[PDB]
Amino acid sequence: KPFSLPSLTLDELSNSRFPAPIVQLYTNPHDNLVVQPQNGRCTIDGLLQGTTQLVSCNVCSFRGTLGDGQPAMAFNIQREIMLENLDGSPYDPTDDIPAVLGSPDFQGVVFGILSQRNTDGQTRAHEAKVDTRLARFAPKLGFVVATVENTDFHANQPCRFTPVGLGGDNNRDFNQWGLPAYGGALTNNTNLAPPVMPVYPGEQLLFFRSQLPSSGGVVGGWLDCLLPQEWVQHFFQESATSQSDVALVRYINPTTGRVLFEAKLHKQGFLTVAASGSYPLVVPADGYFRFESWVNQFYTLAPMGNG
Amino acid sequence: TKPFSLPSLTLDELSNSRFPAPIVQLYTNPHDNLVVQPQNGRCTIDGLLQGTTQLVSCNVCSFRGTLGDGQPAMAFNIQREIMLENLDGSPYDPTDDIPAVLGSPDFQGVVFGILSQRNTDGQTRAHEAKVDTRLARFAPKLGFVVATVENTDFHANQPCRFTPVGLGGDNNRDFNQWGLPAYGGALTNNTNLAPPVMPVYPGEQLLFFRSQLPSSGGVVGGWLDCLLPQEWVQHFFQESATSQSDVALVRYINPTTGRVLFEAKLHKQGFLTVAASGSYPLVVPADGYFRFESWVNQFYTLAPMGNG
Repeated sequence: KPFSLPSLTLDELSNSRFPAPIVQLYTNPHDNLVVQPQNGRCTIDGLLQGTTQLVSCNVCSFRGTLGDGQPAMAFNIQREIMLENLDGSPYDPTDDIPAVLGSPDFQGVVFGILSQRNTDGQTRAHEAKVDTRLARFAPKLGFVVATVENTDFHANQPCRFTPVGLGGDNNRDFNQWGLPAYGGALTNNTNLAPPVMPVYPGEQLLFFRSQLPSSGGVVGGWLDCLLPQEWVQHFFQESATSQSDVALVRYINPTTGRVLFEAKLHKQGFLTVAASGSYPLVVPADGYFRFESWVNQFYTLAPMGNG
Repeated sequence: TKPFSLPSLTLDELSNSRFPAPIVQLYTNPHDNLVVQPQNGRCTIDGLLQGTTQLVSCNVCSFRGTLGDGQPAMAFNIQREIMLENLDGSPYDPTDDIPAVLGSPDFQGVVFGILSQRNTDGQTRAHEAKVDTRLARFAPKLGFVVATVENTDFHANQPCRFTPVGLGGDNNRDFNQWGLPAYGGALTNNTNLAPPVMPVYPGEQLLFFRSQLPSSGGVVGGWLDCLLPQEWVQHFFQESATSQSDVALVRYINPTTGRVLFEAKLHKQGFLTVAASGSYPLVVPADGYFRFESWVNQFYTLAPMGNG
């Protein structure tokens, strides 16, 4: 019940908003952004929020029953997935969540594989895209549309969508901080984990950053999470009582043992730093965060610099 | 000096250490005529990784490197070599004390997935691909594997990443989960292997954390057993707790009643055994969980498992 962090190094962690390794720490100003992801939301005393669930390989997956194909770009056949929960139990659209757990929490096209294993055991699997911006992207209601090129799919049989990366044509097709309309076009999102922002003037959010694969275009594919998936799992299991609203943490150089920078880990489940501008930190990827002490919101962090 | 513990994640909160897939069952079978020697998901309960085991869940069975030119040889009928890097993009050292590049598949089969690229100029593409671990040129110890593709839209001498999704064979005989690939290529001897595992108490059987993989063709079961889930591997690595004996007694608990459903031994080498006979999935709640009970010795007699 004393608070703790996992000791996994930066390059041992994975993203909580997509199954991808963490490759960088990244900071930027929060001006004209609402930062309100729904995956990778866990308070540091262990309360999961939004669409956050614990299975790393399930983030941005879908599972359910595949419907008939209809027309309408090689990916020009649309098939609906009537969703289940990721464990195969019936999805309850009335649960106090924004959408089926694991649903993507960004506007974009997820590229991956749609696989099937029929009731008789016959299997198939092919490329597929799930466009989270579509009017019929409605995982709160329990329906999404998959777009495919291949005609070899069976209606009224189980399916699983395994995400691999992005499937748009350019950077404008991917808006990582824009939430989808989970209930479909022209509906209001519900049960959202709240937005996050620095409270101390001059501070910026610090993200754990991945770079996703992409099926087309000159696409950066950068995806920021508030906490890596292992920190989410750790806080959930530990459920340590938060002695204040701010845990001071320090990032350590593994060679020297020297502190490289300080950050605040806020109780709501995100980091801030004393930095200005938009950049990836220059720090050893085999460094790691160490919990130091409980402080208050007036604590002044040492300037981060480049890291 | 450092007390032992298990993660408190339930069965349906865990993932496989030999492939990125959820754990769906606990499974037991006799070890007769099997050498059980997986190389992923190998961690001693005091935190020593072995074989090709690494800590990133989404990297298990992935490959990374530079894609080569296409050659012929039936939809997946173009072959392209991947010259491998480590999964973090650092240069792969074929002389490290490991069986193959960390994360390499540890079974004979065809891995179906996506081969993606981001060129030096930023242009991207990604398409279906298969990696057949039985091929003569499957040689991740040397640092080369062959990807088979249908799509002609790939660029040679540009970076690539293979993300595994499931199996890509045509039938159950194309997948042999306990058969190791020849990591150095055809007609070469494997090195630096995590050792085989087996029950020592007569009559006991291994207990596995089991997943079911997707498949691109055939009536394929896709069942994959690991010795420890990926989260236990991460936990033991971080904790590196003192093993007071070679055998930790653990019990699987019903979350509704709090009742013990069955007992198992968690051996220091990093695997479970049970007092059971035959080949079957346990009938237990998927939201149950293991609880560490005490340190015992190899003579401890487990209560019969039954169905679970």
